[PDB]
Amino acid sequence: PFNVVPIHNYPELMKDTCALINAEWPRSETARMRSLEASCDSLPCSLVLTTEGMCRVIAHLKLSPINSKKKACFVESVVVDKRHRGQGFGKLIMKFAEDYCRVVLDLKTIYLSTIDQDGFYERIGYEYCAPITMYGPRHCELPSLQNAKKKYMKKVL
Ligand SMILES: CC(=O)SCCNC(=O)CCNC(=O)[C@H](O)C(C)(C)COP(=O)(O)OP(=O)(O)OC[C@H]1O[C@@H](n2cnc3c(N)ncnc32)[C@H](O)[C@@H]1OP(=O)(O)O
Repeated sequence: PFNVVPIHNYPELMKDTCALINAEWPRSETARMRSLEASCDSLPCSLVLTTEGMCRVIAHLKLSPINSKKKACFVESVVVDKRHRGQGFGKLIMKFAEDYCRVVLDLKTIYLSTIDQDGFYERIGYEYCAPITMYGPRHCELPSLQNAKKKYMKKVL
């Protein structure tokens, strides 16, 4: 009754997926579209949880490459539709992503950073780890986007 699919195989879901993400972290629709359009059959890849008929996008996560780690990825923008939270759908899509990374992508580790929901990831098997940057040296983070509450976690697949 539910499916998890890469967004690039079902672009008709992109508009609903943008609204899902933007309802949580407000950005332009175009900015979210650029991210969804980057999804491909390696990395990065956006996965969406939907109903059987694909008439509602229940959840979304994005898997991003890590410049210094060819056998790992970073998961970000994990969001479940506000109508359907607390019902196991976040757990569902995260477990699917882990199988997907291990089996389809042959990856060994998933990393993430969070500010307030490390208790969610701890419950589903993630562990705190040392800091790690998604980008390589050819990237400068805007200082206004740094936050002291950022905690890092990983799960060995
Ligand atoms: C890397 C990043 O993207 S961090 C930002 C994470 N995303 C967000 O904050 C966006 C808004 N929030 C959401 O979309 C959702 O609430 C999520 C993704 C945080 C969790 O999805 P949900 O569907 O609501 O959680 P889910 O039903 O699957 O519950 C998983 C378990 O973790 C627990 N749990 C859920 N959220 C939290 C939390 N914030 N803190 C501690 N424990 C939690 C639940 O009790 C549940 O326990 P159980 O396995 O024993 O039944």
